[PDB]
Amino acid sequence: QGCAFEGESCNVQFYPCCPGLGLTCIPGNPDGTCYYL
Repeated sequence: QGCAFEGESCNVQFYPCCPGLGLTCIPGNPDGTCYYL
């Protein structure tokens, strides 16, 4: 797996979130959480 799904943590340094569906990393500096917008 490359990108993270909703509910887990995502690192904007090596492991980003899965785009296309509408997910974002919060805070994402450097670690974040994948949530739906």
